[PDB]
Amino acid sequence: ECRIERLNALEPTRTVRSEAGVTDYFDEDNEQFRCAGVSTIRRVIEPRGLLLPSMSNAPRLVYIVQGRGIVGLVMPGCPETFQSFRDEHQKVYQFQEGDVLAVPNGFAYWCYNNGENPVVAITVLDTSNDANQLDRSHRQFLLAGRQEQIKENILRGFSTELLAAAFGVNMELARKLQCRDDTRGEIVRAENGLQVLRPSGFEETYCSMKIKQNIGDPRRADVFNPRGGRITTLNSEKLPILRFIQMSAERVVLYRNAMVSPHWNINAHSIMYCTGGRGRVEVADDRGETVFDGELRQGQLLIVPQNFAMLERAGSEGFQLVSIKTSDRAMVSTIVGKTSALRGMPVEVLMNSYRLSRDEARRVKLTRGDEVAIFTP
Amino acid sequence: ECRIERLNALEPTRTVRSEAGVTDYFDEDNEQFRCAGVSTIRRVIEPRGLLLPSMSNAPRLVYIVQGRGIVGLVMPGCPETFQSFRDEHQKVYQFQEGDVLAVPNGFAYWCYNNGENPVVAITVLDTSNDANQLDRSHRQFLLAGRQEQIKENILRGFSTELLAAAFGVNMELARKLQCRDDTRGEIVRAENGLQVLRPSGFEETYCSMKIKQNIGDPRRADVFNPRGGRITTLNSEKLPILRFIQMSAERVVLYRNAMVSPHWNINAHSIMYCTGGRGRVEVADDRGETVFDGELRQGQLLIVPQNFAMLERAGSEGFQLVSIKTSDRAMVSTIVGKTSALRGMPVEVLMNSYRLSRDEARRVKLTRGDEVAIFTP
Amino acid sequence: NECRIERLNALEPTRTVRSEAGVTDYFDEDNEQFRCAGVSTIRRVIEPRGLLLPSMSNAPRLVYIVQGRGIVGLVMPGCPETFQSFQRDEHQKVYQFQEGDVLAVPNGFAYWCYNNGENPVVAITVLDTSNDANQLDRSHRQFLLAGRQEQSIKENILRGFSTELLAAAFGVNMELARKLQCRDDTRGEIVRAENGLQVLRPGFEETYCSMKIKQNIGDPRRADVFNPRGGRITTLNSEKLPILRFIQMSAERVVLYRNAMVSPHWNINAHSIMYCTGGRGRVEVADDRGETVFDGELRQGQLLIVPQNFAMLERAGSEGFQLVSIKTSDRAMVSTIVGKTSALRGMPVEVLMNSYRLSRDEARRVKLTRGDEVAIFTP
Amino acid sequence: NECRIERLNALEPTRTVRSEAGVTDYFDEDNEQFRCAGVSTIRRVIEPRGLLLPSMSNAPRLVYIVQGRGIVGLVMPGCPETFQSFQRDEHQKVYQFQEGDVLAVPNGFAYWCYNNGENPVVAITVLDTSNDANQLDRSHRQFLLAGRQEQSIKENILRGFSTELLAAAFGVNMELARKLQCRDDTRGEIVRAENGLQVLRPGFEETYCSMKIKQNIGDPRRADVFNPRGGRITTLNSEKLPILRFIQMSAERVVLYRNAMVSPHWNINAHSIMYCTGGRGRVEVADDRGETVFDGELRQGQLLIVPQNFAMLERAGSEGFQLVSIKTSDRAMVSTIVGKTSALRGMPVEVLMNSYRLSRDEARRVKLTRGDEVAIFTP
Amino acid sequence: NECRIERLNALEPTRTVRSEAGVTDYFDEDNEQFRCAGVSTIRRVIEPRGLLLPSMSNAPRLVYIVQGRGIVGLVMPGCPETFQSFQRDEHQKVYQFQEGDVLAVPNGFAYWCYNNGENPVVAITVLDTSNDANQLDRSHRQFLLAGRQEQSIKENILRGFSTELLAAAFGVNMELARKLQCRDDTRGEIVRAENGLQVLRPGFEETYCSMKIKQNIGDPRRADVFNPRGGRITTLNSEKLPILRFIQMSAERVVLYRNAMVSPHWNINAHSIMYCTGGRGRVEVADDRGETVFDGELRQGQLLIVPQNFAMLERAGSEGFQLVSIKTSDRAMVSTIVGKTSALRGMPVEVLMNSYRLSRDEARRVKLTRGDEVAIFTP
Repeated sequence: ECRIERLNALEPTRTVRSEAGVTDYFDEDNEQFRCAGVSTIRRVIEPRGLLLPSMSNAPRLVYIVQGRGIVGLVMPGCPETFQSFRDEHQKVYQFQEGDVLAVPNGFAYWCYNNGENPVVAITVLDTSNDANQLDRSHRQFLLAGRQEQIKENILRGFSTELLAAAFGVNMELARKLQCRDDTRGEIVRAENGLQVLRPSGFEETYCSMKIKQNIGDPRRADVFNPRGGRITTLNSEKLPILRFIQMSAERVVLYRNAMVSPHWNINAHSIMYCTGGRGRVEVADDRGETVFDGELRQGQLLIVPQNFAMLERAGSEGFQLVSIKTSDRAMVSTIVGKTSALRGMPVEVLMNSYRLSRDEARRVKLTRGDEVAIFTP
Repeated sequence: ECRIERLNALEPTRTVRSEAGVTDYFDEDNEQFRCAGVSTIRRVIEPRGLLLPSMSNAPRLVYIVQGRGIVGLVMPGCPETFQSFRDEHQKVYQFQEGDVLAVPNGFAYWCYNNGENPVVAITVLDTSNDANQLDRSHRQFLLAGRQEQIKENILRGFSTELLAAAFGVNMELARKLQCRDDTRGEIVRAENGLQVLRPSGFEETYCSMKIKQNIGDPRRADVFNPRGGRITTLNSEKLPILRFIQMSAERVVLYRNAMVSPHWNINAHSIMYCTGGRGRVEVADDRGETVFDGELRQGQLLIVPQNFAMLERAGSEGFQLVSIKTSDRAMVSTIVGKTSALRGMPVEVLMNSYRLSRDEARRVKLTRGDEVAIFTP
Repeated sequence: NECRIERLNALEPTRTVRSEAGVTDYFDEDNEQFRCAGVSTIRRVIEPRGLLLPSMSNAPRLVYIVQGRGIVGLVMPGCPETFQSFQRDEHQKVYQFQEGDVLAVPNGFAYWCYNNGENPVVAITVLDTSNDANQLDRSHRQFLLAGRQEQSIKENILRGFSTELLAAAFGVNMELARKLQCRDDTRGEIVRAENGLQVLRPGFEETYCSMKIKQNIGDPRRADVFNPRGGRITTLNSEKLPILRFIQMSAERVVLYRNAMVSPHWNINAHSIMYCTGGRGRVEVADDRGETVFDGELRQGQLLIVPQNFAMLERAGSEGFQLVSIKTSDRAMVSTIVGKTSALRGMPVEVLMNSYRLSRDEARRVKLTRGDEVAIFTP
Repeated sequence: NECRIERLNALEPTRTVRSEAGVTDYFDEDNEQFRCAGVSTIRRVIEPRGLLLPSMSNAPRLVYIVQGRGIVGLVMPGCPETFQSFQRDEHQKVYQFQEGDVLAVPNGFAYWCYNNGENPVVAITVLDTSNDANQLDRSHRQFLLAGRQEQSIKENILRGFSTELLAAAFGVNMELARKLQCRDDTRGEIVRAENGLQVLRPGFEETYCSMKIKQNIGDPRRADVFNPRGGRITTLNSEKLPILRFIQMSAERVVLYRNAMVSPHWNINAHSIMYCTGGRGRVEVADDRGETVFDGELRQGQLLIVPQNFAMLERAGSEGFQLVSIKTSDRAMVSTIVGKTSALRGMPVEVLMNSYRLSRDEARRVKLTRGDEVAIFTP
Repeated sequence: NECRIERLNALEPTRTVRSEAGVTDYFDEDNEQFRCAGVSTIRRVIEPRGLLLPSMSNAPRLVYIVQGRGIVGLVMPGCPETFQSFQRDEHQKVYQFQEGDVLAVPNGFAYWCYNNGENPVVAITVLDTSNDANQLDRSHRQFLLAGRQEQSIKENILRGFSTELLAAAFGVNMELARKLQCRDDTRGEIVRAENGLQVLRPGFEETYCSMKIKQNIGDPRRADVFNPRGGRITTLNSEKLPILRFIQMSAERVVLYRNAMVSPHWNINAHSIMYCTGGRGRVEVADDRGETVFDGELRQGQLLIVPQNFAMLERAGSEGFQLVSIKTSDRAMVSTIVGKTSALRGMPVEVLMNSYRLSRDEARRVKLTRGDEVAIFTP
């Protein structure tokens, strides 16, 4: 199924409006998504919107395109370290635009928007991940509420009598936990704001894992040309939990007319989402065939399969994207540039390969031979 | 195929009586077994019954429900450390009820019952394990005898002339090794008992791996409530070879009317086999749909898929089960209890999620909030 | 070994070397407590527009930015220069730091630091000279790539080379090779950039060459433990910052509100090098003799080494009490005595009864009075 | 280092401290052989109904239960209490031990031990004070959580804290905090529970918090090497008990039948701390000088350190000969000289001919006479 | 620690022990430089038909074959004999070595070496006596399985055993057991095989028992760095030879053509034990004081220890200059000062300007003149 002749700029194909936001869904059955083995979701969470606790069968990365807020990830078996003597809960993470959040499969996750603007969050679930032992699709298990599809929360699957016995509660509260008459969807409004505990042994190790890393801050660039742009990579050498999640991310900001050097992805598929600006992408496959040659703009997604070669040139407005890759420590090999396949070949190998002269072969490898990955012609 | 709407209490569907016992087979083609990616077998070995040497394409865990005896696992390339100057063979392991045995794929394994009672042994083979590079089903390779299906031993596949040449034996003994007229099946009788050598460098490392661990002894419980019962987990932090086998086990004994707190399996499927007593199981899926709600009793098996939520309440007679999980270090997340998803959430998150008051949300998380996993209402 | 310490005491810098654009305060690594912990500690103040010259050390280190902001450069040998502009400059990536940042510098890597704000930078550095990474002696050996520094004046390593071979090696003339040797420099290791310092700043090189070396632990939003009337704790180890698994050191930022307490605890697998950044507090430390080996206040600028396994207790004064601790292990762990995750809460009541000759009621009061509470005990 | 030992000798406890419900025998960790091995050894006898008070050590240890049965508690900080009853008590899981058990206690973890049988428990403990886990001095530092012990009397760590802060920390009154400090206790570290000791006993916490800490090696059925007329050997390392890969220690139970032999061997990657639990046997040890550094009997209660690489040989007397060895490495390995897995059997006959100036026949007799035999050589 | 070295100097063997079929030269492991590096070094010459008798050492080692060819045997305990012929002999696999080979021998494994060519074998061996594998003292302890050697004469380990028990252990008579003890041997540890030495040579045992122990680094075709007018470098670490990750040592073969240079560099994570195999060259070494601690020639047969972090520079004479270095770490790494992968090339021009008080032009000349060049700088 990865033998696809065409790529398209994808957009969500089904929206579900909840009380306090919307959830956009890309088609996990598209032949490109099946090739990469992922599902992607975009949510918008209005101010005072609360994304209800749920867990998924697939590990995921969340990129915060817009807004700020608090996220909660419950690590089972870990003690509650935030407390007041009044509440007690597990630590809460405050996020802002440019952040990447890593949620392991099987962990309960909730999200609250305490900002002035909507939070826009793009999520890529690796449904092909070895951690997922169910089928190759996103299975979401809701802990509260209900989601229009429709989707009831897991507690509704228990007889209220035993739910009452398990929780130690009278059958009327046990019934309430089943959320039967709820029609708010999976993003509800906290009308008068949500107050959580917030500042302003073995639990110091596994329970204190970092789940969030900012990649949008320009000061964090790994590659920088002041007339071309910047690239910021995120993998387990920055965020340790990604060695388990087995996915990487990349923030790319190209300035006016800048280019990302032609390259292929060595060990991963790349799921790119344009957050702003405009640019042309060109993708080439193993036949030597163009499989994409088009403009990408804000809100659109394109899947570049492993080993396909790819090229980008920003428009006059610049070009900003975030890419999720289906490997930890995802790597590219550039075709030309300082660290390139061609810069590493003997000149006579280039001469006989491309039927070129010595001077032409030297131009091929040495013209860009000192530039890393962001060009400016 | 893991998208199954119903679970049933399973039982073997085909029995094969051998000279000194029977082998029961669950249907590896059942949609639940295909979802979990396992095969299970139950054997009964009468006193003086010998299970003939064989090896399988899938790693396996064996739980000894009843009886005692000796097992032999040949580790290729390891020296024979049991010897008398008369025999010489590899070390032999003496097992009893409650033991779990781990047999890697590709290793030759035999079992002898030197007790007064039958040995009853349940086996779960992980046919989806990365160690299995054949097809996703149990392929058993018999080293001696023949098994009614029918199934000849691998030596019958060799021409007796070369079998004679390889072994260095005359063609009449080489013919005998092919077990042509044998009709005893895979469990034969050692009429006058089996005598093996038995007490009463690099081979100290890999060759001395522990393959057996007892989980039935109550004194070994990891979780204990004297009015509820006990839970005993087995993974690579107890038995190192399980990091390779990639499976875990659990012994659960619930006392009269006790409950196992609602939980889901984070990183594994759970294959439970009721060894005794009686209890009700309730299982809920990602739609919020009941997919099982029934009584389980001795000799029955139920497959709880990864991430499905599940609840058990023992009957008046108590309830004992053993579970095999398709991961090393298999973990659950409880919904309520001391280490629970809900105990870890801020109260206002619960209030807005379940449309509850503060007092009700506090009852939900704090009523059982000090109890670990075994309740007694 | 010097870990049979009769008494502990709070420490302050013994010698102070003034440079052109800052000062370096050295704690005495020959003090028994530093010798027991196997560390050397230095404090630096870098005035605005001051550049700490490139140098490398035999020991891995953690730097805590007490105050200020600026630019840090860590040169990873064999990694490409990925910051570049054409039309001028190319160099490796530069790291912009701020108050509360922890920086991890492996031994043997060249490092430099520039203050581009208008307030002075104050850095506290703990070097693990007992680390197996250091195969020299158990002392801080600093190798300057440029400049000179009053230890007695330590020269840069190029000064050790003959002029002719250095010219040959660098492919330049004798005059320039002589200037690299920095013969008559009087500025020290923190020098003034009077024109400001302009640098460029906003395959396999995406892996090891892109290791994060910096993590902020001062930000309140990052707390791992928090009680609104007691304070907060933020831990730093390899589960947050991967390189620490090679550095083999951890850090902790503790901020105690008025009159609050850190539960009595001992460090399980590490020594703790505690530095007070603000406020005032009472610290008591007990050893394996049951003797009080410290019972004193700590104030801003003072340092206290708490040895592994020693039990300790802290209470903020009316002003609060803030510190940063550096611990001599990756994934340093503590064991509390009382509280929700503590040694006593894990023991059967009757073990405690017989141990302390207590009634069941007294046992349950010792065990359950704080049994719900995290390490930050509200007054 | 003290490993240039002229002679070895069998060791016995130097000092003996009597407690209310038992005694603790200390071997001398300052002996050259203990200093060469980098260990401290203690033997304890715990009378019935005696409780060893909770304490923690700077060094990881292996305990071998020579005799008796009872209950052990190991508190893992930050793990939930999973033994609980409601209607009363909650604590961490308790471990029931018996003769032949090996218990592994990481440094820095609180540990207690109760004898609930009617015969005394005899425990032999080897502490690896050279372990990298121990960042204090190379001696056994024990930190009592309760009680007092004649080292000179060592107080518990709470005695090091001031009464007022301990009351504040524990959230209790001054009277109770004073009693925790155990001022006037005369019982020592093994105390009598006259009413018996009743304890409860039949997510992530299913992983590290559920580490097995105990493994039986005395059971004959567990042998790794067995000859019905020679005896048996049972090895304990991280391939059986995972925690040992962090403890970095291994164990071995050797039981030799009348007049049998353990093949000459050397320890490849560890020192061997050998303790005789019964019987009598001849041990000969040879060093790198070809000198006999030990040639003596061993009987019940005696200890012998065999340094790494030293070659050694054992022969039981007419009574048999039983020992337990503790080795200073995970996955400790030996190299036999003769036998099926040995150095000589692996060498070409002509190498042996030229090495010993032997005929081919003599070479083959040296090489093949025992060439079929495991390490237990029948008389 | 002795790593506060005022001066370095080139070393040569202090004592020389002559055997029947060769000689062993010992460098002085008590020299400050060897004590700083934590190594012992020996050179052996093995005449044709000479056999180095089987022995094992407390320290892991790397052997470099400077000259000759022959057969090596390493006995891995508990591995099957896989070289066998029936009709006679069976033994473990034998390793045929040649000039330029590096052999890695773990501590505690029996090793022997036979010269089956007609030119003498010259082996240079570096033993890491500071390796954590060695739990004895920090000196080279060699345990002979056969023979005797003038250290004073060291006996083989079997000489330490009583004759009667050795006979019993080996299952042979008293006369043969006495001959194994090699009482009156006068040959030393390299003995003549006058009839030649004939050996056999062309499951789990396919894994650990089949570890490669030998790798050639002398072959020009194997270069990692090469400039046709400067020379070549070939690195050996665990990315080529897996066992080195346990040996924790690396090697390097440097061959400099006439007048070429190795770029100024420091060793990041290891000491360097440099031995000159041919030619002549100038080495300059600088320390953390900026002092010249070495400035001399090196010629064939001389040894130089360069401590970790010390900066060093080498220039071949008109004859070229060849060496082998052994480094005290797996995956030993260097940091160049100038060149394509260097510290200075990674730094912003303005950092260099302010550091050395240089113009932008001077800065760019220091940074870019060699900025394209690998570690081998052509004259």
